[PDB]
Amino acid sequence: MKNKQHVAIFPFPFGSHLPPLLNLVLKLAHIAPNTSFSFIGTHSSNAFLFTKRHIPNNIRVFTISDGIPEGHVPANNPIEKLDLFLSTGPDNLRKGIELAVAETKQSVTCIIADAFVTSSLLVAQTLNVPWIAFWPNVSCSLSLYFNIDLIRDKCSKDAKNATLDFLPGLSKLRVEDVPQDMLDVGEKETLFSRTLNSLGVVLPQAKAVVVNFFAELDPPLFVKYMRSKLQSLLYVVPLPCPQLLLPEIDSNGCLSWLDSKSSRSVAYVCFGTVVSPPPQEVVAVAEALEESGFPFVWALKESLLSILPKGFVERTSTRGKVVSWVPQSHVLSHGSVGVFVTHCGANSVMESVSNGVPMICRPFFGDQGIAARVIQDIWEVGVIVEGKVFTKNGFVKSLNLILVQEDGKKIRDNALKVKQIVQDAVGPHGQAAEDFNTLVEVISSS
Ligand SMILES: COc1cc(-c2[o+]c3cc(O)cc(O)c3cc2O)cc(O)c1O
Repeated sequence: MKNKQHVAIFPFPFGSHLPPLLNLVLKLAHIAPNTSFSFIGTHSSNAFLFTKRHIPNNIRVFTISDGIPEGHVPANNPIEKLDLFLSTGPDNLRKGIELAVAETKQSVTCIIADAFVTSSLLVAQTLNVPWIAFWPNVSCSLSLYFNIDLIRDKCSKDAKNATLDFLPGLSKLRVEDVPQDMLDVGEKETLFSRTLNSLGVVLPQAKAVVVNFFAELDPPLFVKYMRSKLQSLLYVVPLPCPQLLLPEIDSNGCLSWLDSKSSRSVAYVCFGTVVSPPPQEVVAVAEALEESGFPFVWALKESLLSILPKGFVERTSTRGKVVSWVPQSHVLSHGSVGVFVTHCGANSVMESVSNGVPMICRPFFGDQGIAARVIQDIWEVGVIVEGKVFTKNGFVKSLNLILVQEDGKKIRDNALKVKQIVQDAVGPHGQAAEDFNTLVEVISSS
């Protein structure tokens, strides 16, 4: 009997949502080299992943519309392009299915999609095939989508520091930690935010939900709570497959520089690539790094070099690196790095906690505030920067706290404890090992 298994993959075709899903498909394609995997992206998303890379032959790439008609120029906000792609609907997706079916001569037996591509659930129901949701976001934020009415009711009536005790295992979460887009109603409501607010209804219809995180790092009551809301909640280790990482050159010379510093002494700063912070904070971050005296690697926009204080990069050159790019995963896995100043992106948090590096947190939007709260009040592996925004005096006090002071010994100790938990979790007898195989069997019997 010939193998007729054919998995259709629908990523959220944007930046940070692309590597973690290809990473999962790579592992799946390796353990099941007889099963066909059809990765369906846009021209820009496919150019992003598959340009340099070489992939196993049972993975095939197909192209659909980005939702941006030719001639049109999207505005400089990170939401429009997401909206335009989401507006393509299930018909654009089914076009990707057509390309897959025509190439493999196999009908689709299973679909794996990023949870945001909620239209792929519609496709899965039409084909009568199981729908598997991939969650590359902050894991703890899954619970929010099943209590939107309560969250909205509390965020309006109650104080901003009021706790969300109705969230099992996440009582530490506050009103001010809630993503703004699930509070926005009316004109400020986007197709992207309408999609995200549909998750509490969309997610339970999934055969399985695959969380790109370590099951042992989430509050047990949260995990249990989500298992009550979903048909299946699976965790698969977010650490890269050997096929994922691309051999890249240390052009800036970050690593060799880090070897010249002593253990846990360097501050690594990178506040995202999606949202640019207000120039006054950029000035404040620069001012704080200089006043502090600590060695630092600052991954900064090339376009933000002009708003930096005059002479800053030059006066700090003998103890600091201001660069356009860093091999972040390698930088965070270096012993010299003592603190990670982050916007709290799901991937950045993953990379920091798995390397025992404590974090100074300044969340900008989305689930980054959920991440920040967990880092500070739950895992206790870092702090939100004083005042929730970057200031010269506040950020220096955060740097001092984590890097050198005895008051931050608990946090540095917890950073090491969590790393050990991750190292054990990615082990052969961790949860994900059992869960990864559950996923393979779902695909096998699809
Ligand atoms: C990488 O592409 C983007 C992702 C996101 C994004 O927004 C979220 C918002 C939330 O409220 C909650 C989330 O979990 C998000 C995750 C994202 O990746 C937002 C953008 O403006 C983007 O451009």
